[PDB]
Amino acid sequence: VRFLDGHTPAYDLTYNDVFVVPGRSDVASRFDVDLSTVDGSGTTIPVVVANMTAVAGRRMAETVARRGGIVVLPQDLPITAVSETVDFVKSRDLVVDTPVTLSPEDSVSDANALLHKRAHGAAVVVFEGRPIGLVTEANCAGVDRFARVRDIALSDFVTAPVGTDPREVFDLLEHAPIDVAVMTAPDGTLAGVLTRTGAIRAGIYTPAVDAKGRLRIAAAVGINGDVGAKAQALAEAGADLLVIDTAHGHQAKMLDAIKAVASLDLGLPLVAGNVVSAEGTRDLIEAGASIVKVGVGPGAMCTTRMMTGVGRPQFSAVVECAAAARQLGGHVWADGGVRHPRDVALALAAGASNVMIGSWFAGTYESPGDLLFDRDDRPYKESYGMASKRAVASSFDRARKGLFEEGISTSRMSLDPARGGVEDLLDHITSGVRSTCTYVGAANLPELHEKVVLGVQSAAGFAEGHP
Amino acid sequence: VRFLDGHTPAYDLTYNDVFVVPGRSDVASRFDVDLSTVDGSGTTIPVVVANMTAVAGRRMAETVARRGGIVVLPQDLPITAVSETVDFVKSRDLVVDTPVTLSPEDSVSDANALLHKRAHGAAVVVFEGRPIGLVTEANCAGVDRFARVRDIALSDFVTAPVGTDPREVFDLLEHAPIDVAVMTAPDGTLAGVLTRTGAIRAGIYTPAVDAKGRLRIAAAVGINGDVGAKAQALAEAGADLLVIDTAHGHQAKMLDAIKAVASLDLGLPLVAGNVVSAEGTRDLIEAGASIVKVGVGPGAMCTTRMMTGVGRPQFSAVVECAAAARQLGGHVWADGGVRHPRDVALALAAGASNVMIGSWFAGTYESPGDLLFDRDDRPYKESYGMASKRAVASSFDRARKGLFEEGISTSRMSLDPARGGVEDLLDHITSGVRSTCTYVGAANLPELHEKVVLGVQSAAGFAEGHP
Amino acid sequence: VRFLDGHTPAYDLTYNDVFVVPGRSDVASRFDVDLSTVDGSGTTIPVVVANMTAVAGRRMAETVARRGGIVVLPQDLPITAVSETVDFVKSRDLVVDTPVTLSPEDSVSDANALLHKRAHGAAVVVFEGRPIGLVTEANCAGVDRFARVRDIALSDFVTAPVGTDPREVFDLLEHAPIDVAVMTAPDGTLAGVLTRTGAIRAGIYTPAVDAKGRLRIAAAVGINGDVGAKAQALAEAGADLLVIDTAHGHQAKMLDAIKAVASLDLGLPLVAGNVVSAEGTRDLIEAGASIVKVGVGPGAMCTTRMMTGVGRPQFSAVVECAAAARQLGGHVWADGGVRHPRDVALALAAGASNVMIGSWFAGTYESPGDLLFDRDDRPYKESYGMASKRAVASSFDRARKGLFEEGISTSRMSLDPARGGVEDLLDHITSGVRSTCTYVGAANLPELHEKVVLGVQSAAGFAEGHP
Ligand SMILES: Nc1nc2c(ncn2[C@@H]2O[C@H](COP(=O)(O)O)[C@@H](O)[C@H]2O)c(=O)[nH]1
Ligand SMILES: Nc1nc2c(ncn2[C@@H]2O[C@H](COP(=O)(O)O)[C@@H](O)[C@H]2O)c(=O)[nH]1
Ligand SMILES: Nc1nc2c(ncn2[C@@H]2O[C@H](COP(=O)(O)O)[C@@H](O)[C@H]2O)c(=O)[nH]1
Ligand SMILES: Nc1nc2c(ncn2[C@@H]2O[C@H](COP(=O)(O)O)[C@@H](O)[C@H]2O)c(=O)[nH]1
Ligand SMILES: Nc1nc2c(ncn2[C@@H]2O[C@H](COP(=O)(O)O)[C@@H](O)[C@H]2O)c(=O)[nH]1
Ligand SMILES: Nc1nc2c(ncn2[C@@H]2O[C@H](COP(=O)(O)O)[C@@H](O)[C@H]2O)c(=O)[nH]1
Repeated sequence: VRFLDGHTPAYDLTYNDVFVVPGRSDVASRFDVDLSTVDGSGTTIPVVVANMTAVAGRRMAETVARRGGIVVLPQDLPITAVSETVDFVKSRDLVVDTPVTLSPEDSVSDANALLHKRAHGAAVVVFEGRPIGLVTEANCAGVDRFARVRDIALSDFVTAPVGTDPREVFDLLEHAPIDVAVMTAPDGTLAGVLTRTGAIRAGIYTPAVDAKGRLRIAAAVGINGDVGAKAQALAEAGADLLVIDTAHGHQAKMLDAIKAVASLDLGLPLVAGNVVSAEGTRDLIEAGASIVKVGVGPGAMCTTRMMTGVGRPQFSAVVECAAAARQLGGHVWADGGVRHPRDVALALAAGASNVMIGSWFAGTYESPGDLLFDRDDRPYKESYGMASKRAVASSFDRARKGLFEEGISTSRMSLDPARGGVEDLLDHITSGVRSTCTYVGAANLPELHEKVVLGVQSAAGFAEGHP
Repeated sequence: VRFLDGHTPAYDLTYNDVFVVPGRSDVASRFDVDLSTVDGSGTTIPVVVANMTAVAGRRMAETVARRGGIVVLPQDLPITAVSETVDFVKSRDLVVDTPVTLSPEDSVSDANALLHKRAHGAAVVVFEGRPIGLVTEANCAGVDRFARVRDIALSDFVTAPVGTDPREVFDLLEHAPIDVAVMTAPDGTLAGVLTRTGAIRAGIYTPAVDAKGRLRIAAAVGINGDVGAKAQALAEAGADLLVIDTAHGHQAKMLDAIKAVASLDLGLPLVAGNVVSAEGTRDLIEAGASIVKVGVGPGAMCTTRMMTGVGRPQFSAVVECAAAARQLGGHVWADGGVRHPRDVALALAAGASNVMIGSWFAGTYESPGDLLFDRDDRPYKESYGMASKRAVASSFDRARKGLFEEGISTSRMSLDPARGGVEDLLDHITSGVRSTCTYVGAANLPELHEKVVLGVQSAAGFAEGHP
Repeated sequence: VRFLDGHTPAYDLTYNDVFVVPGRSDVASRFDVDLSTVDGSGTTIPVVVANMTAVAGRRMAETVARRGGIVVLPQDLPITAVSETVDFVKSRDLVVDTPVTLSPEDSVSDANALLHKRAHGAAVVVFEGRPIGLVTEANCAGVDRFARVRDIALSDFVTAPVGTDPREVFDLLEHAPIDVAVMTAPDGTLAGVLTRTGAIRAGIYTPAVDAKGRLRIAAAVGINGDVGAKAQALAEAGADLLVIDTAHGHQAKMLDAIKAVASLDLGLPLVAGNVVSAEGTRDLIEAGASIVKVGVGPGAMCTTRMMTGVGRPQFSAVVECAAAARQLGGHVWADGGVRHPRDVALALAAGASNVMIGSWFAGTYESPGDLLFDRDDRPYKESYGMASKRAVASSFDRARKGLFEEGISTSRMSLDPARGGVEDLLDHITSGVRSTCTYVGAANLPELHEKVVLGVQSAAGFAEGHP
């Protein structure tokens, strides 16, 4: 990638150590740039939710797929749950979000705990398939925790049929006391709930769909055990994309797994990682992988940097691997070390065909975890590492292996008190990437890579601007 | 050592300034790599406990020797105590740990204070050489501090003969209320205590033993006074390895001491330090030393960096000295600046034949110190510097020398509330080194040095990953 | 009642202002005295749970009725709920407590919130009427809040048939990991759960039962509206005792209500209040009431003392009214101002045929409220006053009446961290009353009244003893 004159630092650079120099721009507005990825994963935004059990669930899968990004299901997961999640996601409206359906016999405690499963802020009490009420934080508060939800003073909702343009439902919700509105099927059954900002987003983002027009989804497999059988069963389960993940993506087991999956000829794009070296990417590409995950160590839950000293600063690894893959025709997914939208913008600028968010999305409403509360009542969630799920594998043998195994690290990802949903994190990331495109003057991601110029900055250079 | 292309920093690098780039790996698991050292010290793990009076004791000596690492006894120690410690260590079971033996006439206060001498969490009340009870933090609490230990409501213990495989004692302790189990001699006398995790570790680690199959131990001498007589008496005392330590290992006194010890022809491997220069290592090797300690200043208790400005970043000194020693056939021990297992992994990667832990192990159960408690009740221990014990030497003369002498610095090394024993610190270090081997793809430490590739990282590069 | 010589204070005395002087005693132990009441309410202990919606529920009703005390259902309650509660209570085992029955399809959050409904500390997961598991605070913690209770790692329980003596189940639970044991019906269906301390209490307390051997229960009616119809419907609903409660029990409306209920000839004992004057008790007795509630103002939730200045110190009012009622043959229930068992003992000593606890029992596991948690995580519950439910009665009229109406006062009754159940509060109260009987030397409550001698004490007199 192009660098400023005289910029040959004697160290690998991270995201905080680099910056983008704006160039001559012809892109008028942020909406004039398209974020469609070229990697073949079919994501209209360069965002992938990581294959972490704390960040990858059915709700996040459907939400991000509707917003145009693919979601990788966590590895080492019972294929029954995988099939259930895939069937759930593929049966979702391309525009309307699936609400928190509440049976009239549910308790107040269950309703209150479920209200935070989604970012809508309200839950639908539905009887016999017909929506009969709405609950929120207001009517639920004060009443007894174990009273039935049929006696929670159900509020009135704005009902509209499925197929009305986002304009009409938007103006319908201009003065609505409750932001959400129930999209009902023509027969009268509830089909979903659409929000004011959801109506806004329905036009900006184009949902990522497969050849059959269903929300794309992905799943991950390890290398321990029969990789071929697991990958084949995953492909038959309906997963659009297969991701083979391990702590070290340059070992012979990784190459054998990629070779087996490629020989299976499943037709789905191939994703392997992680390698932070050009030779590792070359080996993975020659092994039969179309997409290469890059980054071992920058992950916010990754510990190997402190325990082993291995790793690489994310930006330099991403740019070198992207150069290698583009030399061999392959494509690159940056993984780990993403905490600000500048990280996404720089990862795409370095040459990566896509970026993968990880534990940042764990601090969202839709992450498959428990929304706990701290002492100061600030919302947050616990993010865990994959640990043995990303590692190559009687009571004695189990405990002996577990003694030397890296512990499951835990972190507290705080929720935004106002913009807590993953919708708003995606909005921030996409706005940052669009602004980067406008500053560079690129109409698309390949043009972003081609026309970006990057400079090096010191520690004090990062202090410039408002945090 | 191999470095990334374009990495020629204009400054000496420390451990935080370098990282290991993973390469093509054929090592399947962490257990597939052996950590046996080539230096001739006969340690099966690359860990040496420093010659500090706050970190080197009989308990740490026997524990680390059983786990495969050598321990250097502190210098300026009465040879009577040295002989007692060496005889104690050489008379230890290669598998079973020596417990806290409690006579029935001991007080409750003594039992409670002794319970934290070892990591077992329980102490054995033994009468006439026969184990009769077990005490822990539960039964001891609440009872009067000065009641006899024969009335502390002794609990029941799992008794097994010496020679049962760790499998059998492991399954015997699966549902045991007390984790420890008493290994008894065939005549019925108590021979030791083995723990559940001790049973686990008995197979993973191979104890470091001499030609007679006894736990290896080492001792240290200074340069002031007759070095030859002290070294000869130490060799006759039973010490396997001799370490000659001083603040400045490049002075003429150091060379004279090494020359005298080499002329003694004691047969034990020779260890001298510290020098952070290639010429210093060359002089030490030519003086008759097989192993060279490197690092003056990076020590967590070392003050000379702030008082004098002398020293060197540990990683660059280690790699340069290792290159010099391997040119002359000598071998290198990194000393100081070890706080994370990444430090050990990088020290071995730089070319050092071994690493020496130091004050990190002072915050353990087995360190020869007093387990004090802070206000927040978090366990911790006080680590002190060697000071004049590592420096070259009437009331007037004594006080005059002491006025200019560096004060004995003190630090508070906190105990891990759960994994406080040195067994678990060794587990963490060994797991980190094994993971580094797998990431590099090395089957042994020489292969680790040969096949490692190191890059340079900025300050923000160290922030990547979970702390 | 007898007083010490020279004790003629010029002020009405409260419980803190009086004390009992022990006399010549022939009662050997506390178990040698019986606490059976003479008032005809058929309570074997002198404890009545108040007609407060925050303290009177089905769980408290059944528990206190099994322990020998009657419970007055709150007034202004839908007779459908009254009938449901009465049928639930009358269908309870005289020895075994009804546990927290958990269907296998309940969520983890519901199970955790339900676990604190009873004092057993464990909940029974029952399938098809057959107990299949037990949950507690241990197995529930850590697992996902919305996982099904069929996957909460159900524990094993001690199963015994219904009819085994408390001795056998007591010894069965001597070493049981879970204190509770499931009493199962002969056909195998679950009939209840009995605890270790429940087995202990099954012999000490004799359950209060009606002529048909069913747990006695009581209900309350106001004076506004048709008192006769409400009282008759309550009697047909199965309530054993009728309590007519109002803020001022000396008004003409109170007398008319008592006259109507007496003319109804329902056969149940008559309870009216509150009057703190001898003339008020005389009027209530002549109106057709057998039992008179005494005390307006001492109630821990009562506010009229601060707002209006009306009221009376509880002890003097109780003793004067008891003297008047015993002159006319009526009987007295002390109400309000009970916070320590000394209050109960003094109320019975003053001459009251019974005492009524009130908001003290609101801070229990079985109180019909929500067990909330404070910042320091100390358990507690919110106690509310009856307000308009104890007061004599369009939007304009409603708001106009509510403007001048006393607000529903709220108090925080803290739970005992260990002895939080109402079983243990009853144990404390009964132990205090039994000890008072032994100190006086009385074999029964009438003997307590006859043989008690009371003295007056100053403010500093109350400081004597351990708080
Ligand atoms: N009643 C109800 N529970 C829901 C709904 N969505 C999620 N849940 C709860 O959340 C669980 C799955 O959590 P997830 O994996 O989707 O974060 C379900 O098994 C169920 O307990 C909903 O619409 N209604
Ligand atoms: N070595 C290691 N990497 C992990 C673990 N958990 C997650 N990761 C890596 O870190 C990524 C997420 O980090 P993030 O992008 O949130 O900073 C994952 O996609 C995965 O590549 C773990 O336990 N160990
Ligand atoms: N009674 C008793 N004291 C012990 C035992 N192990 C260590 N100690 C105490 O610890 C002292 C030595 O401490 P160390 O140098 O081993 O940390 C001994 O002199 C003795 O007071 C043991 O097994 N039993
Ligand atoms: N100059 C100096 N070095 C010390 C002193 N105490 C320990 N050291 C050095 O620091 C090492 C331990 O440091 P650590 O490895 O714990 O950071 C020792 O092995 C020794 O080389 C002291 O008082 N002065
Ligand atoms: N599932 C279940 N809910 C119970 C049980 N006992 C009480 N509850 C809950 O508590 C409510 C009544 O509370 P209460 O008035 O008894 O304090 C019920 O409607 C129900 O929601 C029980 O055994 N099982
Ligand atoms: N005036 C008045 N008395 C109340 C109210 N709530 C409860 N009480 C009285 O206070 C009694 C309970 O008080 P405690 O016995 O807990 O101190 C009740 O039985 C009733 O007599 C209220 O809101 N106003």
